Amino acid sequence: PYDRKRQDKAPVGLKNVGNTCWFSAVIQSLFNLLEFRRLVLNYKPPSNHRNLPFMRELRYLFALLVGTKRKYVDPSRAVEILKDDVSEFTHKLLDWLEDAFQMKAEEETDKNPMVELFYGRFLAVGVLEGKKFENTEMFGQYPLQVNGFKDLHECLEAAMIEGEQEHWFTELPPVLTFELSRFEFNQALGRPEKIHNKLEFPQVLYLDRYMHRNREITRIKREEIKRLKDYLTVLQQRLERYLSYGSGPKRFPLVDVLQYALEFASSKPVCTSPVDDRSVIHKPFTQSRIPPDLPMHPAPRHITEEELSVLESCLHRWRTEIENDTRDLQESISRIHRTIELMYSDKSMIQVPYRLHAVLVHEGQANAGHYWAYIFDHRESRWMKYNDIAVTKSSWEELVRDSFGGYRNASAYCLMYINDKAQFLIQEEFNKETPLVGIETLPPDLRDFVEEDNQRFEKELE
Amino acid sequence: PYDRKRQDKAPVGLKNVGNTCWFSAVIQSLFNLLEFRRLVLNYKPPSNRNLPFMRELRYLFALLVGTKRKYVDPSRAVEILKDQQDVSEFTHKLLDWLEDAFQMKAEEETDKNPMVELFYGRFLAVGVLEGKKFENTEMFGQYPLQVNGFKDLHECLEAAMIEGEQEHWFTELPPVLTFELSRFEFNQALGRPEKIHNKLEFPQVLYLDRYMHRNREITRIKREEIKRLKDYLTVLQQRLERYLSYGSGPKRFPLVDVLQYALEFASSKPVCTSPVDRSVIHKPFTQSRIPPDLPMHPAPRHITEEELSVLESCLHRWRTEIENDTRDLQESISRIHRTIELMYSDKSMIQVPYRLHAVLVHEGQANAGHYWAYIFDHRESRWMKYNDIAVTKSSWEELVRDSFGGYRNASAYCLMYINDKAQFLIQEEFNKETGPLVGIETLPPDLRDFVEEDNQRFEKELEE
Amino acid sequence: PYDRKRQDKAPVGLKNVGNTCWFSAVIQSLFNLLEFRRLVLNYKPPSNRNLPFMRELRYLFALLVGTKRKYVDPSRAVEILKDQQDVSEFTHKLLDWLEDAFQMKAEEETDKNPMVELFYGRFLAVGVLEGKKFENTEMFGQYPLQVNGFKDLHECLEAAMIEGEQEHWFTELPPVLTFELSRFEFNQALGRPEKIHNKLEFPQVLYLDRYMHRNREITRIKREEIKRLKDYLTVLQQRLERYLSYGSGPKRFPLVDVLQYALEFASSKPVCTSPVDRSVIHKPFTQSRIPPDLPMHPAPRHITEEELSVLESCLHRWRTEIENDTRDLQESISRIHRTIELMYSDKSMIQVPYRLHAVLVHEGQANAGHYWAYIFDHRESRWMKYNDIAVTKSSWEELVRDSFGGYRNASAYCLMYINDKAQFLIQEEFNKETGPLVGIETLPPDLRDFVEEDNQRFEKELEE
Amino acid sequence: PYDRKRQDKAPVGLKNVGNTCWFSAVIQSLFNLLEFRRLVLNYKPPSNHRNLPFMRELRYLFALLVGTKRKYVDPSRAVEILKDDVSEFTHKLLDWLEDAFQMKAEEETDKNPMVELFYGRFLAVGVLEGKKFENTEMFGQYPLQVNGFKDLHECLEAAMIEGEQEHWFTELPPVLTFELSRFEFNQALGRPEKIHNKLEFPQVLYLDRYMHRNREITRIKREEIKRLKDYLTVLQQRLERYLSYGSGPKRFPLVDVLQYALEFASSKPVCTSPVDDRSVIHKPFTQSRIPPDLPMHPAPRHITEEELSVLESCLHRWRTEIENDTRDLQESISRIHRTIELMYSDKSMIQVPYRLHAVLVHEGQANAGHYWAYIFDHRESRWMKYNDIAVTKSSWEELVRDSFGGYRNASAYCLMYINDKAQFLIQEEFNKETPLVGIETLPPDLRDFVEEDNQRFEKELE
Repeated sequence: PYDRKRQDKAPVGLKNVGNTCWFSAVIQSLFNLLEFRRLVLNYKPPSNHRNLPFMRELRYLFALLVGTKRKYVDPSRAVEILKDDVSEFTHKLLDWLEDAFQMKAEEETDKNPMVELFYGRFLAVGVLEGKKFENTEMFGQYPLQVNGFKDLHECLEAAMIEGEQEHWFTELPPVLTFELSRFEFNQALGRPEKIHNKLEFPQVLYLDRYMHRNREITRIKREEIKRLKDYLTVLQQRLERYLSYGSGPKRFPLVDVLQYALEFASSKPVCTSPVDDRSVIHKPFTQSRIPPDLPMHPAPRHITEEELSVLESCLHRWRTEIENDTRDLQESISRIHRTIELMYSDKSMIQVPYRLHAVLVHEGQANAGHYWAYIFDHRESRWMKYNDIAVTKSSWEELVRDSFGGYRNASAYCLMYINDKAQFLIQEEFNKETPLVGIETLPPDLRDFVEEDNQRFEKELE
Repeated sequence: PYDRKRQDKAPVGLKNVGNTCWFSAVIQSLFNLLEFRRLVLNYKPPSNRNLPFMRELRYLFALLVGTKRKYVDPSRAVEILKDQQDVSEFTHKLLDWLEDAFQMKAEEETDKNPMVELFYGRFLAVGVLEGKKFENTEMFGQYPLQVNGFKDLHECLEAAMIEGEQEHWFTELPPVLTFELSRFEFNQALGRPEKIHNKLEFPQVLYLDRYMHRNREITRIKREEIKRLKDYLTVLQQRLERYLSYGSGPKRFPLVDVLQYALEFASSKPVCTSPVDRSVIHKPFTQSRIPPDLPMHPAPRHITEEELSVLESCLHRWRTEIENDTRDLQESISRIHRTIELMYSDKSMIQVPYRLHAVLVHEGQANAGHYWAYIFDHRESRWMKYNDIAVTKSSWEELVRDSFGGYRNASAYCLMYINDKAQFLIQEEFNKETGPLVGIETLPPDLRDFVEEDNQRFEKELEE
Repeated sequence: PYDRKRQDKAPVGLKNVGNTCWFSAVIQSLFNLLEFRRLVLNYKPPSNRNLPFMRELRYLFALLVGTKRKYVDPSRAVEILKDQQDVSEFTHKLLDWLEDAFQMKAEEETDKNPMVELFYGRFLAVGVLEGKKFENTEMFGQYPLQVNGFKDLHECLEAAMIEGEQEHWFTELPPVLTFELSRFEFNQALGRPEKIHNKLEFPQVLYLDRYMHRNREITRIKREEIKRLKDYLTVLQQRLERYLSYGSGPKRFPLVDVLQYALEFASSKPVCTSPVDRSVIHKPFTQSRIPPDLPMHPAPRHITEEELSVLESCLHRWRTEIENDTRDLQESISRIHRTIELMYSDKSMIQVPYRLHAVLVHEGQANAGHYWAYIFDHRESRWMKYNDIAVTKSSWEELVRDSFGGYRNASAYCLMYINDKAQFLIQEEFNKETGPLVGIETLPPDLRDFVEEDNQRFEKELEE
Repeated sequence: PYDRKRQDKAPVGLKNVGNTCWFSAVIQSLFNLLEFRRLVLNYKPPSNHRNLPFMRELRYLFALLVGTKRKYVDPSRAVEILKDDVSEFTHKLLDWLEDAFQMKAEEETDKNPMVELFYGRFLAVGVLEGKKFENTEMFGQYPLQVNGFKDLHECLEAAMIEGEQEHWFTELPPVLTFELSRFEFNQALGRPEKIHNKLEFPQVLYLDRYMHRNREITRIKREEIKRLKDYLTVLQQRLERYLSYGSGPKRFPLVDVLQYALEFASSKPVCTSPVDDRSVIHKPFTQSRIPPDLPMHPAPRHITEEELSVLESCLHRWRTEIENDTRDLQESISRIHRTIELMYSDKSMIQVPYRLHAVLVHEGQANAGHYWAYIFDHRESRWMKYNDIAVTKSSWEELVRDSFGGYRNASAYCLMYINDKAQFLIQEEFNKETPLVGIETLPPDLRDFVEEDNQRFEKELE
């Protein structure tokens, strides 16, 4: 009808019903992985228990979003089916999908596609009882705590050390889902609050450092940064001694105090006590309106001339010494920061790259708040903001604004990377008359469904 | 009837109906003036729009004087004033009706409304606009004032009467003096007229001896003085700032601090190489746990021991001089402030006191906001917050918390002072049998019967 | 001789020689204790390093008692203490010499130095380290204290005596009680031990009834209480902060403010199109110069009049509820604070007063800084700042300005209290002819002749 | 001797004697213009009065700086000669040079090179007496006041309007010297102080807008920005109404107050009165450690259910409306700023470009402070910091740090641009055996001087 149409070659919106905004985010992100909807659109329950109605509804939904000419579709049928908190709410959906696909596998020798896609394996090391510890687990979504961390690697390197037992990556799923937990108990409020420390994550993540293959050097490098950090702090402490220099409560840069004392000393002395009161052509390097150097009250009274040379010598040589000291300390600090940055930049460490595919963001109170998600359109190679009906050509800058941290009252609660060395997640199969060719990516039952809905919409337009 | 009765010997509240919060403030403030209530209750129109409103108002007054219910309703009377509706005009119409009605009560000689005597007076002018002299007297009911950039009410009044270098002068002042305080000033950063929230101090008792023509010469002799004094004072302030914010560059520091810091930097032990690197009973005056004297890193590399004495001498004597200069300038500035405060403190200038009777306060946007009032209970000698139903034994501290501004969203938009040299405004006259007001006995018999009928109906309403 | 004489009946200053600013503070503070001066001036070594220093010290005392010069020089005596030099030890050595010398004045029975009685006492312990009990008594001259994160001196003493969940208890206390206040704490941001500049309040009079073993049961019963009380109080504070800093996001605002602002936003008139675009005598209660009611731009586009009453009702009742909640919680918190203050206020706990006699204060780096002292003149009942030559009638306000900290670079490093239940520390004994100390007549004849010779020499020095 | 040698192909330092730092700055900048030292090194006083000794000393100095193997030379002989405040001190030097070259011209028909290089002509318009005003002047160094100005063009456009008479450029010297005056009377101090507002200037300056040729449109454009500015402010005022919205003294963003009120309303109601008190596998999109939604004290007590839908509808629709309003206002403001930026970007306005050659900077008190200067080495195309002896390979970033404004207690007091369409200022003449070839750029007397000094230095090295 009026502005309800879907623009050509544009993403389909999801209707929000009863605060279902979280469902739209997770569903639009999972649909966007091409491999996943090729995996679920080609799904018929084997004839050979509540997973099947929801699953069929989800499949019908996927076809509608994929093929409809409507700006947005309604997930209400599928949303109502998931009946049995938002965490466990998503958990039930995922559980249903993994077990429903579990049923589909037949014959062979007793793996499900989804556990391939979202799960892997990781190691362990001895606990503090004097006994070595070795174990492996599925670790589907890796949780992370954003307590005083600046980037994602600080977060991971802390979430994997867990006391001086360290985990290590053995098997990596093609899609890697990180959780970012902003909830920390606030004493000043006496309630668990979402901390608003900004956390940086990159568009592409090199996971080579956290896998066991290179383990030998990573700690052999980790230790080093520790040493380096135990060095770096020293400099900082020394440098602050130059920037915040003072006996008492108020501290000023030492160069400033030296310069100001020298200016006071060289100021014209005032023996008198306080509280006793056409166009001119210009030379190229002359200073106009230079104020007359009459005495002002702050200058010293006695001013021995012999001493003045002492004061100038002492203070200027010391000020130059201090300037060079500070510049050397800052150069050293900067180069240490540089080495720490790029010590993982060697070619052996850049072998495994995971590209960011989705970020799910949440605003408001913990129990109830708005949810939306940024995803990557690979064809146009553009970021897209999905928020219920609205799907917009967002940019990585609006992405960083909403998702990163203490910007504009928002936070990213989940990151979804995909491996770049395995492109089958985005690949589309040959149509054989030219690939995915849109609507013709679905089996005939969905085809007739979407065509009937589109003809109904054409009648509705009048 | 449950928790709706009036506690014994307590003021009564006014029901808030259709945003009557402003009307409750104005009415409670005017009623608590005892002379006014006595003027209103003793009022009969000569049988031979104001008359309906006025009878409803006198009935309201009798009710609120003698009721047993915790709050009465002005709905009947408030409905009578019919013409984001403007409240200033609405407030004006009640006044206008009242003193026109009291004006209608004239007999004998043509001249003498009681009201105009109570709330208006007259004041002088002068003329310098065309070099032509100007002398005029006007009526100045409720003198307006602007609070922009003013600390106390005296500053505000001086500015409100100078009005360009034509000065006004007080000649006749009513016993009830009403000052308007207008904070509405156009904010450029918003393109809208905002209520500026500068704190404005007013006293519990105001002496206007400076402002009447009787002492006009002296105030003019004295005002000029403070100007000179002020023009002098700023000089000191300027120089004092030089000591407190001393620096060539963008960051400025107290000069004594820079001297002490530099000196103790020179005193520190030179450090080379830059960046590269039971219970012990205590003596009565011993420092405990002092840090060692290891040469820290920020210190001069080479110090001539002979030149260090030069440095100590000069910096110590300079720091002492600066300390003495700053303390002298501060004593001088404090002295000037004290003289400016006490300038009008002499006996000749302390003879017309005006006690603060009420203040009317506002909270919110100009067009639509909340209103309440603070009124002095003279018998118990306590401030009382009148806000709709709620009548409370407030304190002058909560007064300044709401009235002054800069505190929450509260502002004081009107100040009603009463003169102290005539207490007939608060006199309750005398009843011979009691050996004074004796509360409810003041009202006439018609109001008396009314209040008793309401009281008996409330009795019936209580039982259940 | 020009402006170097002592004004009549005035204290004398001490010359600063080779950084003796600390020595002047300690010496003026100890001398002004009258009992101490009387003990020192009446001292003869038994003829039958401390003896030279001590005679020089008694000569210094006599000079400064009876001189006519504005300041005497401790250079002779200060030179005697020979061993960025440490001052804590330097201060210790003088004490040590003094009470060893006074210890040498024993006759008859083996036991009883006057000094140790004056500056030391004894205190209990308890033991929980190994589950094994511990009871011990030590001598605790000049009890040390740490000022880290403490508001008053009672907090400081409680912390300095709990020392882990082993608590100390006072059994014998000297009439002169010296507390050390150590601000030296390692600053991580600088890698250096810095003097933390938290303000620390101390009173002019200290009641230690809580700290002696006599009332140990009750303080233990009461301390636990405040803990509970404190543990309760924080709860309220937590909840109160929720009202004052209410927000899901990074920016938090008072909840009453958000409610009022949102309500008055809904009240505003809807504005469409977004971005695209004589003297008038005043009535007594009229708003003047109110801004017009033009619909400004930030306002809801479409408002259902029926739903606006819902909105007004809910937001007004919620704002009133929040106001009452906040005022109730604030009254409760204030109540708890008052009870914690008055907990020790009962008569049983107010019986051992200690008047603040002196405070020794420091300014600058730990190793090298400036020292001066504040000492009470009991006769004139006024605080007096003793700083080298300069002796001034300071006030307790300048005291708190220098001693408390957080003010300039000043810190208070030692507190010397004296007991009030025995005034023999300030008694001047009696002279029969005068019908008391009568100033200089206290000193013995040798010191007397000395002071008179100096005075006559000063007479000769004056003439010119 | 020890570290006094000059590195090969490196700039020569100037010795500081008696606070001559300003002299080093001005002299090193004037020497750097190639044309100028080709103009003064080829100078002999005509045999045919104090200008000549100083001039010869300056010429000998130039040869020494140009040819010496010493790290730095002493200008003391030349500095002492200028005897007769720093403004007038520079004025005397310039005056001496202009008149000394004035003498050199012979025959012809009664122009001096220096007045060509540093001076030009500008126009005027009627004063406020009802009478038209037309005039022209030499205007050597154009003064400028940096009172509340962000860039150099705001400064120039204000210094040329001078009341609603406007100046206009008729003749432009190849080198253009601007003065930046930071001195303004400070009432809080009662003394003239150097204001520390940062002022931006560009590496290249298009002067096409301030010349008379295009005058007709420049005002025709100036007026427009005025209109645009008189429009732009409106939006800003409107936008602040959204960002700082409040009755009283404390004002918060309106979106924040709406969101917070909605959260409070939807919070669980508390009828009770205040102050009355292995590793688990993770679902990919589940939120771990979500805090339990137990009541907290701030929630409302009565909560009519019917009204709650009212509150949600009202507040969320209003919050979305406000968000869209603010985004539209910000888009409009940004595009207006863009048009104002690039309205002078048309090709007709980019015809005249002046490249920055030097900036002279000063720190400290007005009467006496340190002076140094940044210049452009065109051969290496690198910025260089000249500060007495030290000549260093500075960068435009250290340039912006010291020179621009309220960074690190420094200010630029003079700008020296050179025209780019006239490169003869940097061109060097053909040596004819290969151009300037360094030392061989000077006449033989200077040649023998520098060679003798270099041999003396070689003897001195031992």
